[PDB]
Amino acid sequence: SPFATDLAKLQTQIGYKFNNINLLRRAMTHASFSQENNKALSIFGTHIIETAVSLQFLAKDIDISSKALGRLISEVSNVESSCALDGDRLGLGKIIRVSTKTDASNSAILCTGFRAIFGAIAIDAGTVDEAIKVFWKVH
Amino acid sequence: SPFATDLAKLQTQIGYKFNNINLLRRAMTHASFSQENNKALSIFGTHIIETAVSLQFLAKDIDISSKALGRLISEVSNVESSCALDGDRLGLGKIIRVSTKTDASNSAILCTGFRAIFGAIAIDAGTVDEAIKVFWKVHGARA
Repeated sequence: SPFATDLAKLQTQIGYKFNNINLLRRAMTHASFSQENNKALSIFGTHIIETAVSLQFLAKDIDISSKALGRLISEVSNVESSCALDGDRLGLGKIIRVSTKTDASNSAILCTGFRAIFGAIAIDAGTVDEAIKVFWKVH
Repeated sequence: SPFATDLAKLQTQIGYKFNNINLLRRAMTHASFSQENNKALSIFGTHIIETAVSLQFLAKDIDISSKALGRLISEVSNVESSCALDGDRLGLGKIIRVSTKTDASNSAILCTGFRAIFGAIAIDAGTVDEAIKVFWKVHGARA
């Protein structure tokens, strides 16, 4: 299937090879395509990205303000100005399964599929730091 | 000093030995006490717990609805019903350094100190997985 090959190329881009590719198949399935989708995985990926951002800037400037850390988290967590860009770099608009009524180039669809990738790695690898590593060198 | 002794007992109770203990000292310092406080580490610890709760439920039930996962995250991160009773069980009410004039409630002071523990654990260990493992033990010993 054309879907099985696009997943193999995406695993080589992000740098992680899945043990159960159904976690990645579900990560690319939008809510408009099936009830089995990535809404729950994207919520997981949101907190993984929030944790990865907090880990870098706190291990870099421990005396940072709480008001400064929150703005950095909110900027990297911006759907259109950062989240969708990292999904467009990986070409998720050609991989995400959306209904024929839905347009896959939507930034919201891109950001959801991007966050769902890291929620799928943490479950497939049994560790969150692995998903934190893959977020960097990709962002 | 009574503060360093309460910190030594604190590390024993949670099961993690800090390398740089000034990270733990920073977590037990409220904003009203000093500018080297735990408000930044509190934000880190919040997202660590949100990830710890998300991983444990999504591993058991992959078909969990996003609405259910959100309610379960809010139940564990509750300021007055969860993130406080965990902090008061550890005895942080006598370990957290607070000023006499403080605008935050005792529930917020205990929660901020409880959350900031895991933010300093990850910075001290260099791995977020270690903080997730320690939280599952501290919270698991009560709920």
